[PDB]
Amino acid sequence: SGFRKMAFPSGKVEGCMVQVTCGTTTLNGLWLDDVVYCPRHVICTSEDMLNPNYEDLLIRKSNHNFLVQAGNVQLRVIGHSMQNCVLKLKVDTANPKTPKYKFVRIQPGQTFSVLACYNGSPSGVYQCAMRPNFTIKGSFLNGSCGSVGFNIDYDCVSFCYMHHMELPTGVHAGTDLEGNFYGPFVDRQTAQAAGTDTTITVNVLAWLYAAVINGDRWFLNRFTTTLNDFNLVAMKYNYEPLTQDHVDILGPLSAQTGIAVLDMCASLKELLQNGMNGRTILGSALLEDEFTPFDVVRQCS
Amino acid sequence: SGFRKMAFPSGKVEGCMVQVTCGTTTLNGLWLDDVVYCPRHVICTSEDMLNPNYEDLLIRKSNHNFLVQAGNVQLRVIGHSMQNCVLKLKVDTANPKTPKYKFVRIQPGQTFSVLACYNGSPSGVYQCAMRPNFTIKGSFLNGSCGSVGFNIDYDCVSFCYMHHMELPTGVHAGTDLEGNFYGPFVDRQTAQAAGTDTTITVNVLAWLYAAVINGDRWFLNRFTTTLNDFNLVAMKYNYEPLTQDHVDILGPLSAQTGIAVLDMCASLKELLQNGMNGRTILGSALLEDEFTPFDVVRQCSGVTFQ
Ligand SMILES: *[C@H](O)[C@H](C[C@@H]1CCNC1=O)NC(=O)[C@@H]1C[C@H](OC)CN1C(=O)[C@@H](NC(=O)OC(C)(C)C)C(C)C
Ligand SMILES: *[C@H](O)[C@H](C[C@@H]1CCNC1=O)NC(=O)[C@@H]1C[C@H](OC)CN1C(=O)[C@@H](NC(=O)OC(C)(C)C)C(C)C
Ligand SMILES: [Cl-]
Ligand SMILES: [Cl-]
Ligand code: NA
Ligand code: NA
Repeated sequence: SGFRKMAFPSGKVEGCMVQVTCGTTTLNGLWLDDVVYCPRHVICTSEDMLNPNYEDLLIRKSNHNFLVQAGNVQLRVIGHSMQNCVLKLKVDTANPKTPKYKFVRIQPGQTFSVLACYNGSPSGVYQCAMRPNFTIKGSFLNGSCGSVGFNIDYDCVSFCYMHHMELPTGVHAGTDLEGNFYGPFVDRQTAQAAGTDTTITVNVLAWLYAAVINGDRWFLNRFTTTLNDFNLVAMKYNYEPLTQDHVDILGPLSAQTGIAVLDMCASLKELLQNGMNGRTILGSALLEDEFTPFDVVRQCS
Repeated sequence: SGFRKMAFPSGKVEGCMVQVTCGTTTLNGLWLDDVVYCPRHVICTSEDMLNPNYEDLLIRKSNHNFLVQAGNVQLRVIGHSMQNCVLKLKVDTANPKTPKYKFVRIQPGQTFSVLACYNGSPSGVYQCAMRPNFTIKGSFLNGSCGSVGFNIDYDCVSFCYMHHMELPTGVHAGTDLEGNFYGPFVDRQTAQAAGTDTTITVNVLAWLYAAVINGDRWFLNRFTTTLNDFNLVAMKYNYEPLTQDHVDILGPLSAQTGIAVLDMCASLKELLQNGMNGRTILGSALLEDEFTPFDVVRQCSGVTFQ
């Protein structure tokens, strides 16, 4: 029993982290086989941060302009290419610690582990969710770019996020490992702002099911709701719509606990209306939305 | 910016986890040099669960009764001994992935990372605190015993916890790596319970500093207090006493933010006496007490591990 924000063990990713320097900029790279992936803004100069022409900047680089360090070892760059907002540096040695891996682009509401790194060395690991507004609420300082987000269901690392940018509200933006940003963001210093965020309803419901599995019932009630009436209420609290896909996905947790999905929706409606009246759920006095249904089944079963 | 509940990178510990099976019980062991450490209750059985005599149960055991697997490779046990509530299985092979490490016993209020493992395979990592009542609020299922807690300093892993037991309230009890339980707990099926717990005051203060560093300032006020006066409020709200050593440890955060510790204590006093008035601090509507001052300094400055 118990319920924690639980990350994946980070060792398989730690073995891939390197330091990349170009000019006066240092950040992290991800070393898989004979390629190092990193944010392309490592090649920006201070003159050129608003409207960098990355194709023009990159054609001017020699391989020796990229200093790649793996622990105490300098890796030799032998080629380079750009894929969207990621730079791929070909190096002369394959990483002997390369895990089984894949690249996945995730949808809002999905969670992943972040291995925050500086100068190619790991600082710590934590859980994040892709927010509905395509930001993540990370913990990132100068030099953290190139840190990655990942899941390790089974024995294969699925890389889903690479860190690029901090936005004015203190939240974070980045790309998949094919270099496509999540959300409308761009790797330029032009004015950008996150949209209004919303709460990930399906995840809140998953976490209420976790609470029941762990022995809580105080927030249950004798009411139910239609799906459309639930959504009409929930949107008044800046919750995301609940779709039939979400209802289907919650089926297994519904079966395990004996609480129909729309009955749990009625519990959530009442919690939004009333608050917790001095109580807590799984050690929180707020409705938690960064556990997915899959996360709850992973941790409770 | 940002502030998250952050665990240590777990790779140095993942390479030490093995599976240990004795009879019909499987749990995890920690393989360091040529010794595997695991809970001694691995030797109990369903006809012995209530009041085992461990002294006497181990002599009946031989080396080949312990099956130890490092991934898909069997490790041959060549000796066995007990130390307090931990079993030490000598194996014929030193772990080539043994990190620089030491065994430490932590104090209530200190935090650590747990590498939750099943069948010798690491499955998750999370951050915990040793509660004042000597339990931890972990997340553990059947088969998790032998999972360990640790901190890292520079390049050295300090192992501080091995998991043994779940108590009736769903919190957890275990030992240091010398097999001494934290708290007044024993490894057998007799009645036991977590005592009443308290809140780790110095950690709440550290987290309020983390909040100020990240721009959350609404709870600050013009007032200050004294150590004596605040400790009367702490006692009233089942908070741990604040000592002068706690005040000194927070010195760096006081200097960085301009909020002296007793100035922040006046904030905490008002929060305890008045609540949050509907507001949140670092995304929480509760006062968080599982970040130490060092945790805050480390995360806010980007310290890394070699
Ligand atoms: C890469 O290490 C770094 C990580 C940042 C630094 C502070 N926290 C982080 O997460 N990223 C950048 O420095 C990135 C490069 C951009 O210039 C090419 C500027 N970057 C920012 O993150 C800055 N944000 C920014 O300019 O935001 C807009 C576009 C909204 C103005 C940030 C340093 C203010
Ligand atoms: C080791 O893998 C396992 C971990 C437990 C399983 C459920 N969550 C965990 O944290 N520990 C035990 O199974 C342990 C062995 C004891 O018998 C020698 C019984 N154990 C318990 O954790 C049980 N607790 C218990 O008996 O509590 C008292 C002493 C208060 C009755 C638990 C499985 C009920
Ligand atoms: Cl005053
Ligand atoms: Cl909370
Ligand atoms: Na993609
Ligand atoms: Na004050």
